[PDB]
Amino acid sequence: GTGRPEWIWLALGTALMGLGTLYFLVKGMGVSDPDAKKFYAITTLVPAIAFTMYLSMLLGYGLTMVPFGGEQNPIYWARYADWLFTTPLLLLDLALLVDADQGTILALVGADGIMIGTGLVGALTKVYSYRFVWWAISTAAMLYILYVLFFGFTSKAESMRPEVASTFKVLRNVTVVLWSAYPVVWLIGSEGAGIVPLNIETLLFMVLDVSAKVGFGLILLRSRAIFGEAE
Ligand SMILES: CCCCCCCC/C=C/CCCCCCCC(=O)OC[C@H](O)CO
Ligand SMILES: CCCCCCCC/C=C\CCCCCCCC(=O)OC[C@H](O)CO
Ligand SMILES: CCCCCCCC/C=C\CCCCCCCC(=O)OC[C@H](O)CO
Ligand SMILES: CCCCCCCC/C=C\CCCCCCCC(=O)OC[C@H](O)CO
Ligand SMILES: CCCCCCCC/C=C\CCCCCCCC(=O)OC[C@H](O)CO
Ligand SMILES: *C/C=C(C)/C=C/C=C(C)/C=C/C1=C(C)CCCC1(C)C
Repeated sequence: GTGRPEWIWLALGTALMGLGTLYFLVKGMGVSDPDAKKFYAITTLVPAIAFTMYLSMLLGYGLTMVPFGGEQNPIYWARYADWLFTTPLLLLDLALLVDADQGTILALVGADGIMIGTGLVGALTKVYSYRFVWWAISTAAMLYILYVLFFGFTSKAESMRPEVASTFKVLRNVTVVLWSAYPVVWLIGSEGAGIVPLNIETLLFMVLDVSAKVGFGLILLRSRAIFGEAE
């Protein structure tokens, strides 16, 4: 375990996702409003899944070796299993906040599946140049998601309760900034051009993950927007 220099960041990420899970679980104890229950369920599941996958990387299960560029490169595949389930859950939190139509939700979740699935194929591809073909397709899927969040969701939120509009705007801005950093880290890190070493890459993903899951959830679950309008 400690033989890998990045272990300290995997351990800290495990601890922070675990603590985030427990906090959201206790905070949601006793909430009875059915609308608020939806948001607590979605938002608590996100760090719980990430906890299990950080733990699997810490213990060494979620790591494989991929040959490319004449070397055996360590690839943490467990990240993609986490993101496959947690990134559509985070998009569902945003879509439910603005009462998105069903067709738009399907488009978002489908594009997200394509983004993570092609990222995984790129991470495991043995022909070096082809890794960047998959990165470009995945990045195009991400740009579709970001477009919808700005030129689809923002338009509907502005016609809803003011507390829904303001909370959405903040969570939208947090999401766009944090999610856009992931393709950059991948491209310059061990999966891509290899300019940043794996230990620093692991630190960067851990800061992004904790911010995009526990930070996001703290903003959402402290908002009055998750409760129905009632007397
Ligand atoms: C919110 C409060 C928390 C604030 C925290 C946010 C900081 C996020 C971390 C960033 C990257 C820093 C990585 C450290 C730099 C290591 C690079 C290095 O030293 O490599 C030298 C090499 O030997 C010769 O080039
Ligand atoms: C050190 C602590 C480690 C961290 C803990 C280990 C994580 C894996 C454990 C459990 C799944 C528990 C349930 C996860 C689902 C929670 C959903 C929820 O809370 O739903 C609220 C809603 O209001 C209901 O109607
Ligand atoms: C609303 C959506 C609900 C979503 C709830 C789903 C959460 C499941 C999470 C985690 C366990 C990780 C499972 C990862 C499976 C890896 C098994 C595998 O393929 O291993 C192959 C072997 O290691 C050859 O290398
Ligand atoms: C493997 C990746 C895919 C599986 C991972 C799970 C990701 C989240 C699940 C589903 C989106 C499907 C559409 C669900 C949107 C329905 C929300 C809605 O419009 O409201 C319906 C409700 O009946 C009103 O009361
Ligand atoms: C819209 C928000 C999301 C946008 C996300 C897409 C951004 C893509 C950016 C840049 C490509 C820059 C490529 C630079 C890579 C050159 C690496 C190289 O070969 O240089 C070797 C090294 O510099 C010698 O030490
Ligand atoms: C909880 C973790 C989050 C919000 C992770 C988000 C991940 C991404 C937006 C990943 C994007 C990628 C690309 C657009 C191309 C290169 C490969 C990925 C998967 C890193």
